[PDB]
Amino acid sequence: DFAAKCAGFKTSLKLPNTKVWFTEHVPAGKNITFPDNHPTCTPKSTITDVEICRVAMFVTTGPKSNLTLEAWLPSNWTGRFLSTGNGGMAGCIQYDDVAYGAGFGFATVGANNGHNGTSAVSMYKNSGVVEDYVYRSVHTGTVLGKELTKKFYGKKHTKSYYLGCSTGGRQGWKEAQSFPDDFDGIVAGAPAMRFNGLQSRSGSFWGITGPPGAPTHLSPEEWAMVQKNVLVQCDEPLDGVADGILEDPNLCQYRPEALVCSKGQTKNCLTGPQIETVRKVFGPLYGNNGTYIYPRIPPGADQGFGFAIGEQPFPYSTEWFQYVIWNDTKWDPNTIGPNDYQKASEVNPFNVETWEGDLSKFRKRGSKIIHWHGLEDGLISSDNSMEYYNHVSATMGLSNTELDEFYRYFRVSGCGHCSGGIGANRIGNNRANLGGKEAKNNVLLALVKWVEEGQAPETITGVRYVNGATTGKVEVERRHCRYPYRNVWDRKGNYKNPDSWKCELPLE
Ligand SMILES: *[C@@H]1O[C@H](CO)[C@@H](O[C@@H]2O[C@H](CO)[C@@H](O[C@@H]3O[C@H](CO[C@H]4O[C@H](CO)[C@@H](O)[C@H](O[C@H]5O[C@H](CO)[C@@H](O)[C@H](O)[C@@H]5O)[C@@H]4O)[C@@H](O)[C@H](O)[C@@H]3O)[C@H](O)[C@H]2NC(C)=O)[C@H](O)[C@H]1NC(C)=O
Ligand SMILES: *[C@@H]1O[C@H](CO)[C@@H](O[C@@H]2O[C@H](CO)[C@@H](O[C@@H]3O[C@H](CO)[C@@H](O)[C@H](O)[C@@H]3O)[C@H](O)[C@H]2NC(C)=O)[C@H](O)[C@H]1NC(C)=O
Ligand SMILES: *[C@@H]1O[C@H](CO)[C@@H](O[C@@H]2O[C@H](CO)[C@@H](O[C@@H]3O[C@H](CO)[C@@H](O)[C@H](O)[C@@H]3O)[C@H](O)[C@H]2NC(C)=O)[C@H](O)[C@H]1NC(C)=O
Ligand SMILES: *[C@@H]1O[C@H](CO)[C@@H](O)[C@H](O)[C@H]1NC(C)=O
Ligand SMILES: [Ca+2]
Repeated sequence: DFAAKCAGFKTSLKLPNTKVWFTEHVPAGKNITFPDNHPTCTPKSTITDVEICRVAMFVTTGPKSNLTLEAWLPSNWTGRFLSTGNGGMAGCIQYDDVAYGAGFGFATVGANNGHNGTSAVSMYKNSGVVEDYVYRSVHTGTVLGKELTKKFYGKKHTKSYYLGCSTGGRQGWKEAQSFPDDFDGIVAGAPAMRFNGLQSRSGSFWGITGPPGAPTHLSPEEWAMVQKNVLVQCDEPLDGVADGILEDPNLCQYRPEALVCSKGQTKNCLTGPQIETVRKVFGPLYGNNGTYIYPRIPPGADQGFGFAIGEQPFPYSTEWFQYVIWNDTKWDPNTIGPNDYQKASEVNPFNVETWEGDLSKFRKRGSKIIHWHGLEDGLISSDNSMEYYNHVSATMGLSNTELDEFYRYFRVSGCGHCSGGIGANRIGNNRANLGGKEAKNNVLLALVKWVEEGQAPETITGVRYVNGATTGKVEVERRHCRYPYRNVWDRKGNYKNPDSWKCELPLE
């Protein structure tokens, strides 16, 4: 029986540099709490959908660096191995994603990126902790995960898969670029790739806006005004459907001078300095010697906008420059500029940038990757993901049709950072953004069908339930297009209906 196997697995499992804390039988529907998690970590608890054996481990990686790996092994095992990622600067095991994977019969694993808690203070004067964050945590979890999965069931895994979002998307791309043999399938959502450029980008907004009271700064009401005016200029005029959703933000070049202050002083208008701020926020970041750092935040990208651009400076970027790049807690985010952006690119710990165009090894072995990004994502720019696709195409010397074999990037209209947004956003990257449980409308199942049955996804279907609910009646559904296709409304059918839209890439 399964409970006897799980209890006895504790003593028998002797992996190298690995101390097994415990093995726990967890039946279907049981609520598992996480009391040893950091106060900042989320979630505090998760409901498992199926019977599993929850293995907990401590993996020492260096003299002063270590991981906390967990492996959730289901009783109704399909043969598939899965690995989860992390988010932001966090050392939090994403337990909802590990349980989500376990629910579909995957032997799922998840690690804490080399530290505990959302802060990156652990990285200060510690190369081993940074090394785990950049690549080694997810890699070591995958190698050890396969060995324990092999030893537990008494047979090797059929296929290896990855599912990650935000920082997880970067971690998935790190694997596709530098560790191609680890995974057969990868889902990389809203990737934090070009990571040093992203922290440079996120840090620069404070330097542009300044603190509240300053002439360059915009309040939450003034930013809300700007995003409404973005829809006036760019929503219906560019996609023909006034739904508050920009279907293709590439076509939108917003001009904030439409809201110029005719009055003597501001009230519900943009001053000269505020116009300068919006163009910099909706414009690219360059640096020393005219070098290109990171793209704009696209107009309409309201989801997760307040975190980076707010009343105080952005903590993740400040900590990155303080602890990792400059190695100084005295570093001031108020005086951020070109010299900081240049230094981050030159330091680039363990190639955390993750901007490698050559995916030959990944293609050669026959691995697949589904890349996706929400178009309302205001925390990480979707334009960055567009530029990576083109960087890969240019580096490898392969057209979009050749890339379709192994690499497809989907642009999800009306979807925020990983979850949320006001459009047909639920594509099944995690529980929070879960819609249907079919290949066409669940990206995890789409990845499985592509790797095993050879069904390459033409689109990925997202949904919005009534009143933006977790489940129920489907209000809006749209088949989101892969780059460089554009989703075009047919000018007759109901825009909520999938069949009214069409993915177009004009060649004649
Ligand atoms: C703060 O402290 C840290 C150390 O804790 C300092 O970080 C080092 O910064 C220096 C530059 O100031 C770097 O030295 C450079 O190294 C270059 C060699 O290639 C590395 O850097 C590349 C970036 O373009 C990177 O792509 C490459 O990655 C490859 O090797 C990795 C292992 O090293 C591997 O994991 C990857 O997968 C990949 O194969 C290399 O890391 C060289 O061309 C330069 O001339 C220069 O010598 C160090 O690399 C940095 N080391 C670390 C660990 O971050 C930092 O400078 C300190 N800052 C201050 C202000 O004091
Ligand atoms: C799984 O177990 C956990 C832990 O026992 C349960 O979490 C707890 O859920 C209750 C509500 O049922 C929470 O109480 C509420 O907390 C909020 C926020 O502080 C407060 O505003 C409410 O007034 C209420 O007190 C409790 O905080 C929460 N505890 C933890 C540690 O998360 C969870 O409900 C269980 N899940 C299921 C499906 O039963
Ligand atoms: C980072 O957080 C993780 C949890 O996410 C910590 O893991 C926990 O580590 C403690 C040891 O400090 C483990 O306690 C042990 O429990 C076993 C079983 O009851 C017992 O035999 C031991 O004597 C000990 O008390 C705990 O099991 C473990 N929890 C999990 C889920 O792995 C980790 O320690 C933290 N690391 C750092 C550096 O703070
Ligand atoms: C794990 O690493 C942290 C530093 O990142 C350190 O504080 C702790 O002592 C280490 N634990 C072990 C058992 O090596
Ligand atoms: Ca629209």
